[PDB]
Amino acid sequence: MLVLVLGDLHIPHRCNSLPAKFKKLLVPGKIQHILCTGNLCTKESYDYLKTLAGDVHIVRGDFDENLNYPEQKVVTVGQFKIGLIHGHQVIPWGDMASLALLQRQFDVDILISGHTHKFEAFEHENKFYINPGSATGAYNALETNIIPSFVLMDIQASTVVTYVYQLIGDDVKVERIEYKKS
Repeated sequence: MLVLVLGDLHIPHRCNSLPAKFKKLLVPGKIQHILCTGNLCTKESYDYLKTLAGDVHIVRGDFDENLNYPEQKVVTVGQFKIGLIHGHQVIPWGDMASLALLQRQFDVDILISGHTHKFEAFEHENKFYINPGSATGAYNALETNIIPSFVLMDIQASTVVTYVYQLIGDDVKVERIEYKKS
C-alpha cells in the first residue's frame, strides 16, 4: 500500500493551490490511504483528497473550517500503528491526566504531525517520525520562505519506504528513507 501524507496547505487564505509540480504527481487509482495533518482549510481541498483515495484520515488543524475532524487519531495501515495529530495544541507536560492519555499517541510505530511547516523524516528506537511540512510552502508564525514538501510512504509487510518531495527552485527533489521495524 501507498500512503499520501500532507497538510498545512492553508488554501485559500495563504495559498491558492497545491503547486502544480506536486499536484501533477497525484492521481486517482494509485494511493490507498491519505494521512493529512490538517489546515487544508476548506471543503474544496478535502473533496480533492477524496478523489485520490477511499481511505482519508484527517486531523483538525487550528485554521480548518470543519470542526468535525477529530483532534487526533491512531490508525492501522498494514502492520503499522500510526499516530496522527496536527500539533498546534498547547498542552503543559505537568497535567498528569492529559499525559496518561498521551501514552496512546506516543505508543505507536509511526508518529506524524504538522504545525511547524518544517519537514522531518527519521528513525528513532524502532519507531519512525514524519512531519510532511506544508504542501504549499505556506508561512508559519515563525518564518516566510518555507519550502513546499509532502510525503509518500510505500508500505510493504514490515518495511516502510518514505519519500520526501521538496520544491527547490524549478525541480522536485526526492529523498528516500528505508525503515524496517525491529
